[PDB]
Amino acid sequence: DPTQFEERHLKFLQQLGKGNFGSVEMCRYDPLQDNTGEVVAVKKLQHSTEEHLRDFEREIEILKSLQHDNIVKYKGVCYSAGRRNLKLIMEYLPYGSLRDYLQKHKERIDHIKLLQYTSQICKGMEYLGTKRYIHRDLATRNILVENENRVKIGDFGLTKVLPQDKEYYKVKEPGESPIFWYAPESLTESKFSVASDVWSFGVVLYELFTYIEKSKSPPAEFMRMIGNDKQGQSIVTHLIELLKNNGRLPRPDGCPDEIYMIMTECWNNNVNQRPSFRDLALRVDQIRDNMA
Ligand SMILES: COc1cc(-c2ccc(O)cc2)cc2cnc(N)nc12
Repeated sequence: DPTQFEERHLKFLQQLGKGNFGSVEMCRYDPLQDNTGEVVAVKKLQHSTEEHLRDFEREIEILKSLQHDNIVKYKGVCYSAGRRNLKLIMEYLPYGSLRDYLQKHKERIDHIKLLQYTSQICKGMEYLGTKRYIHRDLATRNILVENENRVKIGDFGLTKVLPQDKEYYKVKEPGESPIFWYAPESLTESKFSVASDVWSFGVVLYELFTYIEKSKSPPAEFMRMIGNDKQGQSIVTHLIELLKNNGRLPRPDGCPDEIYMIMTECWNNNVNQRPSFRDLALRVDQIRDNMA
């Protein structure tokens, strides 16, 4: 009953984001028309083709299956009559994306706080891995802020389920891809694994410690290293050669050595040498303990 939401009772309040092949809106589920209803986050498809609806239903089943303090909560689904368009209903995290939150407050969020968020992201990712899910799009823009003390992973739109007999998922015909967060084997062979999510986690750690300084973003820095003259497919070709030759994002200004060492270990060309999320959460919590 409460996981079944009638669309006619969903009142549009504001736009929240436009990520993959859809959009997220803040709505009030108000079946009493007195504006006393619950505020929820609603994901819908901008282009709801057969293929997109099929992938969106898998995203919904993925989100529904996850129950963790650092993963956005699934609330329900709204079904349309006839062609069966879908809306994913989720909890609304009022402080918005971690990217926007950090870009707004900057260094007013101290290192202790950044490491609390880092630990929460590792814990959400470690739990995701126990379900054999590969996020593929871990970035601060896809992490949401519930309050000053808690962040949660969102946007499971690129998430893949590992085959039963394989430790990677190969994407045959990729769509829009966040190449500046991709592990080298994801760029070269379109192979995604827990280890490529660890590589992305290293990029998220870099984002946090740059405080989202625009000129320091992973796309701005990698484009600077390959040359700003590179365009389209040439960007991927030169990025692969850069990573193969140990070109990496620089240490963020004022980043503690112990944190930078974690980033560089996540960015290992050798897939098997990257740390596990279980170990990362242990390591980050010890650093937090030493700082406290
Ligand atoms: C883009 O902003 C958001 C995205 C999601 C979300 C989560 C899981 C998922 O598979 C797809 C989308 C949820 C959101 C919740 N509260 C706010 N502020 N924003 C949100």
